Order: sequence, then C-alpha cells, then structure tokens
Amino acid sequence: ALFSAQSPYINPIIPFTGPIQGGLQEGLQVTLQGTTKSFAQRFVVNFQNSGNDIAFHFNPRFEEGGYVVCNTKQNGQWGPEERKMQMPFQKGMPFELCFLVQRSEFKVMVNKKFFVQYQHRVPYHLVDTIAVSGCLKLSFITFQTQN
Amino acid sequence: AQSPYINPIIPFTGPIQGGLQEGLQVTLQGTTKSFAQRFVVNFQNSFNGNDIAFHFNPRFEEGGYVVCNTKQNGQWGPEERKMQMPFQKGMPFELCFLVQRSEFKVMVNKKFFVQYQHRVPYHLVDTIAVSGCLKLSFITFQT
Repeated sequence: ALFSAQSPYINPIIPFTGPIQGGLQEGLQVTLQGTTKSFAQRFVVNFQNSGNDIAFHFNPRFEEGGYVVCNTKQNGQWGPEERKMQMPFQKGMPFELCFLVQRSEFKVMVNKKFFVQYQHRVPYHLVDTIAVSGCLKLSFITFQTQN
Repeated sequence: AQSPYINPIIPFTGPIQGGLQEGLQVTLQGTTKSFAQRFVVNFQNSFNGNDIAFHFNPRFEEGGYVVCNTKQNGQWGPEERKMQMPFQKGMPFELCFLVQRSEFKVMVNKKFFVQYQHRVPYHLVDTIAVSGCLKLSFITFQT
C-alpha cells in the first residue's frame, strides 16, 4: 500500500518540466495517467538532473510497427539504446504508466502490466527532475512511497 | 562442473548436464567469420523441442545490434534489442552467460553486455544450440 511523497501534478501543460522533491529514491513509484494523442508518433518521459544529462529516457515511438527506446544521455551523448520491440500504448487511448525505482533498475508498467526494466547507468539519486513531452496529454503525475 | 565441448562443429547442439542452475557460467570462446551476417546462441528445452527459452542473436546489420528473445509454442515473443555490437567480425571473442536467479547475465570480452530476464523457468533448459557465422574452440561450464 502506497503513500504520497509530494503533492501530485495535475493536468500539466505538455512539454512539462517539474522537480521531484528529494530526488528519486528506492521504492518511489512515479505514476503518469494520460492519453496518447490520436495521431501520435512519439512521446518522451525523462528522468534528468535539472536536458543535458538524462539518467533515463523513455521514448515510445509509433514507427516501424511500434517500439520503445530506453537510453541514457551524458554530457550531450546518447549511450547504446535498449529497444523493446512492442508498443504497449494506443493512439487516442488512455494509459497508466508507472516507474518503480528499485535498487538496480527502473521497473516500468503500462496499464497494470510489466512492460520493461532498465538498469541504472548513472545513479538514480542524482535525478531531481521529471520532464515529459511529445504527442500525449496527462491527467496527472503522482509520487508514492511504500514507507 | 561438466567437461568442455572442444572445437564443436557449427551448427551445434549439445546437452547441458543437470540443466541450468543458479551460478552456472557457460563460456564460449570463438571467432566471428570475416563476413559475418548473423549468429545464434539458443538455450532450449529438449522436452518441447523447437521452443527456445533464450535466443541470443548478434546481427551485423543496421549498425550492428543484438536480439534477445524467447520462443514458446512455436511463437516469438517481443524482442529486446541492444543497439550495440560488442563482437568485431573476423575477431576472436569470449562470450559468457551467467545464470542468475532472475536473469541471464551476458559478458562479452570480459565486459558486461546485457541481461535478459527469464520468461520461462530456467530449470527447463537442458540444451545449448549454436549456429550461424562463427567457429568455436570451446564451450566450458563452471560454478
């Protein structure tokens, strides 16, 4: 059972950028509730420091049959991409998107089902910002702890 | 752990004595063919033949990348692609699979390359299959 870590962001204007109080922490659950636009090609969820360094870049693309890119950006440089070759979102449809911060990875769920993992390439502690952009809208983003 | 296969002839299929278990390292020392398009390391279960628990498949195409996947009931699941090629063609390699509780851990030339979380129980694997553009001097097993 989860408790809120910080007041949520409600109906935030895309492109959105906002602090995560105290930074990412083990057991933090970040939930995004929103709708993929009807003719969406891409969107982006970034966990960054304060766009130059992105610890975790989550980038669904409705291209080439539909797939999702996980990656990290350091000093302006993209690392090797990890692509999960399936599209768990649907243009025009609402979705629930959850990021669980674990010790060794982000676990990602889409609509209450496991979708991908992404092992930390830089520590999650240095993240104090979530940025969201691209072809979607959001009802909310929540922050929840088990503690 | 069990005794090595030595210059196994590719395409190859051999038993893994006792099957997979936690802490097992399976090592492949080999050489990528000079004009290598693709190769395949499959972990399979001889009791449902053509299924593959873990398919590891470097592809020298589109910049070089590696496919990890699973085949069940004759059906491929969603591919996990690492968009990076850690094998140079014509060059030797040390390919290393570490069986862990919740994943395969893959080391290439002594560097961590990828993990692949188990989708079917790892205990089902009693077979290693190697095919495509390479030759192999060894497959070892230790604990």
